[PDB]
Amino acid sequence: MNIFEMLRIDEGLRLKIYKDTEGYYTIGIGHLLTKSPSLNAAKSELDKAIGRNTNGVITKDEAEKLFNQDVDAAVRGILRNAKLKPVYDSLDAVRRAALINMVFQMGETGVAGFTNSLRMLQQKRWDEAAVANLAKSRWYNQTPNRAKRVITTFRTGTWDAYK
Repeated sequence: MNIFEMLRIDEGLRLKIYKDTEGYYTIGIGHLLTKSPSLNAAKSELDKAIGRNTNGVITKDEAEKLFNQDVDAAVRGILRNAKLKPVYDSLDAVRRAALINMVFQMGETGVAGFTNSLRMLQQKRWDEAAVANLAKSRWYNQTPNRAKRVITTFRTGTWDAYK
């Protein structure tokens, strides 16, 4: 188990341009191409990124490279975030993966409003309240399992919820 695996489980790995939950072009492991309603824009974007004429189709090898960059991008951004940076600083490799996963699914901003609840999943004092609070989220509501698996990781620091 690693973050690549975890996100394939959670977000899935698609080798053809697809629309996301908001009707945007995406490829691979949630890699958004463009906000443009236009398919050709999406393909220009994709070829520039891939460095070849892909015609909307990429390899498992190219998706993973994309994915790595995006992960490094999220890290950079996490570290630039007043609120997040610290939490992050703290976390072990597994728990970091859980956060990065949230960031992926909701962004630096979606995830900065949980800081606290996040902080507490880890404190025996507040941990049960933290969870409760997280379950009242839309986030959990829309994607219950993913959320459930994310939280248990965070709480446990293991990958058990992924096997």
